[PDB]
Amino acid sequence: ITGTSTVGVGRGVLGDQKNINTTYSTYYYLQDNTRGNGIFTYDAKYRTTLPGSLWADADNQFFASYDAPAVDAHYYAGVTYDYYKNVHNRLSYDGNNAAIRSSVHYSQGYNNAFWNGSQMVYGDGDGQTFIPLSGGIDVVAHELTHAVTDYTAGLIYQNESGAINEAISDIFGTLVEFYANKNPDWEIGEDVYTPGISGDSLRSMSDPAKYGDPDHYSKRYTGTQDNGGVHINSGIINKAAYLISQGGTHYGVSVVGIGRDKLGKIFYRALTQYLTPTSNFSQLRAAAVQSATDLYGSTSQEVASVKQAFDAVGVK
Ligand SMILES: CC[C@H](C)[C@H](N)C(=O)N[C@@H](CCCC[NH3+])C(=O)O
Ligand SMILES: [Ca+2]
Ligand SMILES: [Ca+2]
Ligand SMILES: [Ca+2]
Ligand SMILES: [Ca+2]
Ligand SMILES: [Zn+2]
Repeated sequence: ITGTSTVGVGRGVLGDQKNINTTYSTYYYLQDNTRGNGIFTYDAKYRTTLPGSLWADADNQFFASYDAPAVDAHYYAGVTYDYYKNVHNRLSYDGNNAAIRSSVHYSQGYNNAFWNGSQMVYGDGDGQTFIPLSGGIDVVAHELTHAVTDYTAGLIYQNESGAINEAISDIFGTLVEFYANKNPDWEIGEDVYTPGISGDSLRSMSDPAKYGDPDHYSKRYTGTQDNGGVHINSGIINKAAYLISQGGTHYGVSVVGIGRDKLGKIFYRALTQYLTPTSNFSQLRAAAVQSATDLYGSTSQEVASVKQAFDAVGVK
């Protein structure tokens, strides 16, 4: 909508107060004009018609229970935009400042969030399995990273290419969570999963097998569920990424960690310069090796650690 840029205030899903960028034209809308061609947040009103209505508020205060998922979708889309611009020099998901659109209050009791090819979509959860999923910065950043991937490598969402697609979303979702630096970890979705249970998450990058996911190629899933295991086999790559950053010894193979910033640089370059729609795990290792060689040199510690991490998880 055409209007003037304003700054509202509200509370997110976890009860934290934050300032949001809004637009005033009769109502105050969740339209942030400060980032690219805008960040836009919509109300799906418990239905499944998308995007729904651009979020309108009479007073620019967003403290109602019903407001909280909107606040967080809007705010955390902004953080994710800032991460890509400031860390990777990328302007929105398409690299040309595409508008970022999100809808909240999708369906009733909907225990998921997704990128639909055009926008973000967030359920409210059923209140037991999940609370509203935009409350997780890693969740928001995971979903927006699918848009990045789709515009860049274009990894097909099945089998090994799909597990890479998922791992890239977990990797950058985590790196965004560290960038914001509130309560960061190498777990996925802990802030919105199972409010009645402390210390769990959907997936772990540091120890995928904590939630039943493989941490070595020899344990890969080859059945048909989950698009050939895209959220299962992602654990193999997630573990490799964790080892590259943090180091460790895994199945007897020791990796020297090189830290989060270098992990991000290596994987961002692989995603944007080397991976293709049909890349498999072997080809990801090659892409990451080439990326780290470009950035650091063939005889670098960074290259050595990339190779050691893939070796550790059985990917040649
Ligand atoms: C990043 C988390 C987000 C919910 C994502 N769409 C996801 O990982 N979903 C998988 C895990 C289950 C989510 C709720 N049932 C999924 O398999 O869809
Ligand atoms: Ca209000
Ligand atoms: Ca956390
Ligand atoms: Ca996390
Ligand atoms: Ca929990
Ligand atoms: Zn995903």
